[PDB]
Amino acid sequence: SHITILTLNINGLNSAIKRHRLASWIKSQDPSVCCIQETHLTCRDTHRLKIKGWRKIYQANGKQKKAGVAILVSDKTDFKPTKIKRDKEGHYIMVKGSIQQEELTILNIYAPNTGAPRFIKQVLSDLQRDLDSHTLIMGDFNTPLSTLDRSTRQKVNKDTQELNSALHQADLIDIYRTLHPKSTEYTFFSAPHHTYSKIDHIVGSKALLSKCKRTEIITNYLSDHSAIKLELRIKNLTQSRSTTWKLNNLLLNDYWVHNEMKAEIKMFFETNENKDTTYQNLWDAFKAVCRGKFIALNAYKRKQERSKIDTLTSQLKELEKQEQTHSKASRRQEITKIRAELKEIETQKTLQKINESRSWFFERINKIDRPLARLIKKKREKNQIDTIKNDKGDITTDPTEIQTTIREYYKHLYANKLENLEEMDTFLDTYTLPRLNQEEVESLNRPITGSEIVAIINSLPTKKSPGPDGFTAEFYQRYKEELVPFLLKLFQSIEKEGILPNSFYEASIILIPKPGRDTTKKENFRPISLMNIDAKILNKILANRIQQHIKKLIHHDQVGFIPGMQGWFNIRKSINVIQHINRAKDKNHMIISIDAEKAFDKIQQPFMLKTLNKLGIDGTYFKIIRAIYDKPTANIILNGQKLEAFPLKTGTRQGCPLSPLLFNIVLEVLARAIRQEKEIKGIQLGKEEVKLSLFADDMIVYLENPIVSAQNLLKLISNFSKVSGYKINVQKSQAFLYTNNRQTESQIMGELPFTIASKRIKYLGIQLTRDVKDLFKENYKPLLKEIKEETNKWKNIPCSWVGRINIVKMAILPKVIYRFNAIPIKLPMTFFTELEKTTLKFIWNQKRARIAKSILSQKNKAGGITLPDFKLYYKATVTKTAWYWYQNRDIDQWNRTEPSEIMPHIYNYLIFDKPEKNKQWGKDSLFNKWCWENWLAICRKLKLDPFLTPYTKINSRWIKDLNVKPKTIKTLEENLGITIQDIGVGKDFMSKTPKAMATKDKIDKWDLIKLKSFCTAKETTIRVNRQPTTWEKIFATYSSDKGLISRIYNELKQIYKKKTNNPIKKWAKDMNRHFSKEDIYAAKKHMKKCSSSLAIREMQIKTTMRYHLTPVRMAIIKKSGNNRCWRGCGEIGTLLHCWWDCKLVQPLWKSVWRFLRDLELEIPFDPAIPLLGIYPNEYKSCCYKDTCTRMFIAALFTIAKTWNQPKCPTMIDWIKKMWHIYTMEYYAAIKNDEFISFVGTWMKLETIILSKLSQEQKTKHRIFSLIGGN
DNA sequence: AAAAAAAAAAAACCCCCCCC
DNA sequence: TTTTTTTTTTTT
DNA sequence: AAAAAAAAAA
RNA sequence: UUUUUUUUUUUU
Ligand SMILES: [Zn+2]
Repeated sequence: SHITILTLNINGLNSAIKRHRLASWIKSQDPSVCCIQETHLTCRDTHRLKIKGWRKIYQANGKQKKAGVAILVSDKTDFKPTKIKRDKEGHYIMVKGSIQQEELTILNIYAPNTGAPRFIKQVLSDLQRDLDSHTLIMGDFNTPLSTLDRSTRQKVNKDTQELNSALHQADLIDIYRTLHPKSTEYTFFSAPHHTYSKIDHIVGSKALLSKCKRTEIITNYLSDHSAIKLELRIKNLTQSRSTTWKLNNLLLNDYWVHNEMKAEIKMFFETNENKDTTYQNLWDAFKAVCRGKFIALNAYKRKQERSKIDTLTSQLKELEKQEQTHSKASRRQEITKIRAELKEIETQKTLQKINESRSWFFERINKIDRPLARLIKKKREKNQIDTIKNDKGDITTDPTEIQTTIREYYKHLYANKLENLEEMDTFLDTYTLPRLNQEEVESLNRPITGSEIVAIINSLPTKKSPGPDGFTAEFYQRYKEELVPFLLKLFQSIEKEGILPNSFYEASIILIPKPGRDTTKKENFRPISLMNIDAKILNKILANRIQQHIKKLIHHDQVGFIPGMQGWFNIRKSINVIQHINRAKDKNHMIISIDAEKAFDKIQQPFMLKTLNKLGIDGTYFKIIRAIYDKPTANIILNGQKLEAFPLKTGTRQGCPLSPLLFNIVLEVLARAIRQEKEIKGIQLGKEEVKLSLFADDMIVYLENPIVSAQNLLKLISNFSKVSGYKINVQKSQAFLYTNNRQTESQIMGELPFTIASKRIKYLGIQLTRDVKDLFKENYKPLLKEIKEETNKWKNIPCSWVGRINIVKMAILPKVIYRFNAIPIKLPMTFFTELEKTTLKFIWNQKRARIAKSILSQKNKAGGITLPDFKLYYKATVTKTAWYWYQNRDIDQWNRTEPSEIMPHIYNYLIFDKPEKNKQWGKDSLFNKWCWENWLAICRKLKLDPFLTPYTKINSRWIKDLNVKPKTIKTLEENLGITIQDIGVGKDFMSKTPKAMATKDKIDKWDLIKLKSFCTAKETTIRVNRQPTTWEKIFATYSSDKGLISRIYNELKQIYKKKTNNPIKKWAKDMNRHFSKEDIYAAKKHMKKCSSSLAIREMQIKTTMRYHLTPVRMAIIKKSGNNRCWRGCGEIGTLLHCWWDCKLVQPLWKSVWRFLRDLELEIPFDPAIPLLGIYPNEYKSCCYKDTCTRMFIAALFTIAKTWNQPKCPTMIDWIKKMWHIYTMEYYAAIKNDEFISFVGTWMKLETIILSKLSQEQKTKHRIFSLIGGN
């Protein structure tokens, strides 16, 4: 074990290019401690010095840029700071701490150019209290210490003699001189004297000499100073930071890497396959060899990308050593030239990397993506853990104790395994469970095919962290066309044998701190399990196979992880139950929210296997399931260190795509046990018996007569947990009590161990209320409070208005949509007006709405930027229930639990059905009546007939009013169809197919007469045989509810097209011109299509929508006569003047038009073309639209930069904007494989720009040729 | 009689880009 | 000049 | 019928 | 810093 400390004078850290030079340089050496002198920074600039992998940065700076120091500690160093102090002027900084339980003090000092020895002596005198045997004083001393430190072999002056005497007094010696008495290496070059001297020194107490190993001076190209590396021996307390290898996506994207990697895979699979080894061990060897080859390719890539750098570095070292031996001017000139060339090439490399990053950020500058989501989101808490309460009860910091305690805790969590199989079988036998038939069990046991593997791999989410092997989903996706055969062979092997590779058993658990909880307690840490991609592929194949039948295996009461089943089914059902209990004249009911204590990790694997056997699952599928849970294990990745693996004897392996389905199956045994237990009394809502409802492990149990029912439920829960491990926290589980006598409530409190909430309980993020009359108060008022709180949090968020529009869509809209879905009750207009005011105040940053919310409320015709309409989303959510009304699915028990004292089955007969017979129904209804009222509202708004439609069901009242026998109506439904159009009307009555007369043959004559009398009537014929609009198709055609809210919202937006002013027509009025509909369509399309990135579209939206503010507008606002044009003209300051007719902006437009003339484009000098994108009918050619679009948008950016600045906007700024967009779009295109289009649209523009730019401006603005004729 | 659409009146805050 | 809010009228 | 992103619940 | 389900938005 050794510690490396590096010193370096750098002479400024202000250039954004220069700081990245530090990041690459420091990471290249990878030292334990790196210190920086002469940062040329102030106090307020400390926030800018951030380096990846070095989180411990201590910066001391003054009020002016004359000095500055910093001490940095790498993340791989076990450093515990103890004392930190900073000099006022930033000339020096010292940090004292313990590395591997050994004291070490670092004093980084940047001496002044004049009087350095006196300053160093004063610093030593001031720091005498901190000096010790483990204290190092080092940095730029600006003076040699010995004769051998000068190339001229000259003695030191009197000041340096005083400094040496002070060092001797302070018991300090030169470590570098002691280790290398005859060394002549130098770090500084004095230009006026043409001499070399060593002015950077490291000194310390002689006690450290017992640990000193070696030291050297490594010359640097960063500045004129040379770095010094000191290596010291330390006690062997090294942390085993063997970071798990991971396959980054950048390495995969390289074509040469792709070719060599596929060649290596092919060669391995052609040589290392045989009859003597199984496919599992061969697959493990394949993974190991792939990891080795990937490491080798990454290493050679790192070597080749640094080939020229390394060559110039070697030449620099040779010339520097020769100069140190004897100084010559020619060698100095050669060193200067080669250093300049190397600096230029490395600066180009840094520009390439930073431009890649900036283009990635710019393509998603304001879109719905990571840069915005992480912008609004709070800074993610570090996963490193430094303090955990141990088993004894003491607060400890020792990393080995923390690791041992956390590993023992997570091992004991998964080690409680039960072996009582007899009790398991008895419990499974006691209560009936569904069984799959032969067809479904053969569907499960069907062989795996290559197409299934391709579909599974193509569905794998990307950008997800890999498992222990470090192989990501992109590895399988890119190499799929070679990986399907051998993955298929492996899967056939595991089907035949039932043995999985050892990689399928290992998982990586990462600990995440729970927000709002104590991070010093081990029990407030969320365990997240990561799996290898192949294991996830197999598990997801099995999950899909069992998901094809999970509808039969799982009752509809459980909605978690069930496809086509939505969470709010339980919320609405629970609210309806609460309403019924409230309406009951005598209250003897209980509603429990069972809080399971880590149910996912407490389900016994043997119980899972026994349950799967009892459900009729056998063959290859059950064998594979057993093989998965044969020897599972996981290891905790704590502080980046892989801990010892511990077995998963019990619990279901999280992070597995198949795990939720297995947990649902296991919990369904308990669910059916509760439902089939007659001693547990549910709540009877007419013909619907409601006992319990499930969402994953979250369970709600409704009971009647709780005194006996709750005890029976607890007894059955204990019996279930004795065989499955499903432990519940009964003392924490919240519940309601509804009792008509307080003594009974007290007795129930005494007997039961549940805790009863007086007002609300949380359930699926929804605050269920004891009295449903307070649903709005307990669910929507806090919603507005939270929305206002987040708005205030993002009051000064650094984004434009489109960024905040997308923020509203991305963070506020989903929560509001979910709350609407859960509780779509009649909401007063006050709530919506407050929500709209809060959102709008957020959007415009407390300013007035520059662009009317009515314009942005429109579709993409407003510019592809939509402001969310919360009223329309509310209406869509309310009307969504009508779809479930029409479908009348048997699994929708939530819709049949609405209280009603009349018309028990009505909700299936409103959609496309005769109106109620003047019956006042749903008086106490909470969700259905409002949905019906809204449905009628939109139906009347459409001038539509909502009572008879081509989609009217056969089961509808339109045929049941004719006293038709049931058997006839079932026959019609089964043989013909669902809608009346299938039967036929008028001349088409039962005549659209020979099957029509066939079914007529087995129809009762009276019912057939009634059907003929009804269908052939003229009114029915016209009302049926008409083309249905989109609104009818939304609720009748699709049998799937996926994307229902989107379609209803789009249709409602089309319906509620409020009249809006068209500001493009206002623009036309400004320039005394009239635009046709073609011109407006072209302007809108240009606004939507201006550029792929959102900033350019935002600029075009701002200029076309008259977002920018005009001087006459201000004169009117202030009610004053100061309507004169800004920047000084003497003319009126209208918007068209500010954009086009301004005398101070005309030269820029003349330069632009000269550029178009150089493009051989005779575009007329008409402001519509650049300001709005409207082209004359004579210039419909699209071979140049993109180029001129980019030039005009850059001109608009430049003009907007100088909106009121009296200076004329300059052509060089316009070219600078061109090159900013050039870099952004080029790197976006090279990332998106759009090279050909990018060249085709900017090649001539780049040529013209380079021809019109002088060499000095090109060099100073980093403008140069970047693409070729490729 | 209640809900939805339209018209009239009033009040706003002299830039605009930039900013991960 | 443009936007939002309130008020008045009309229709279901 | 694909890709990407977010959010909600567990 | 996973897994599943559901929901929305944008780009064809
Ligand atoms: Zn002007």
